Amino acid sequence: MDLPYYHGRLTKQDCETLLLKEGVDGNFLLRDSESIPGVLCLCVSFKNIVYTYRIFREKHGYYRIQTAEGSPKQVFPSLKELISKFEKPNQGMVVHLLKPIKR
Repeated sequence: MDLPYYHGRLTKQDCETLLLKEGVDGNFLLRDSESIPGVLCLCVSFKNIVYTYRIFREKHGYYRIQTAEGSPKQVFPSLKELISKFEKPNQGMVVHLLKPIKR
């Protein structure tokens, strides 16, 4: 795609290596789901563990994510708006996004 930190078909394994090797929280990227066509995954590092969230297209061209049980599904007009929200602290994600890992 367009976004510099979208990696397309990137294995879960390579994803983990790229996200965790620096040893810092908040490294993140987007990749394709390995199993569900048309689904994206936002993957981010926290305390040496990768946390993965699937992002669905409604489609309607919007992007849907649910970060936790009892958090409402949230829909965004664009991936950039989704990423921008979770760059802020304490927004219901395990960790906030800091450094985009570029392709």
